[PDB]
Amino acid sequence: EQDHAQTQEKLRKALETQIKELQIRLDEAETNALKGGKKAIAKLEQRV
Amino acid sequence: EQDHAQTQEKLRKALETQIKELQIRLDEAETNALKGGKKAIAKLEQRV
Repeated sequence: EQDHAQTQEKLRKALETQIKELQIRLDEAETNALKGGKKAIAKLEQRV
Repeated sequence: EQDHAQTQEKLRKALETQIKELQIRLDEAETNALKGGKKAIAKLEQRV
């Protein structure tokens, strides 16, 4: 059971690196998708 | 060692849920900025 605990110990640190990486990749997108649309909507405001 | 692991098996089920709600936001980035959303960009395209 210790060996089953061992991989279950290792996967926890192997899964905590997901919540550190997916969070910062999310935060990069939501600023980028906002600034992506805001620049996209402004030109079509500017040309019209 | 069993029940202490049984508490830790609850935390693994806790985080794999928490992965998916942060994973579903990666789908949300396709139209995330809804207060300036995609359709409002699309309607301004039909104007010009």
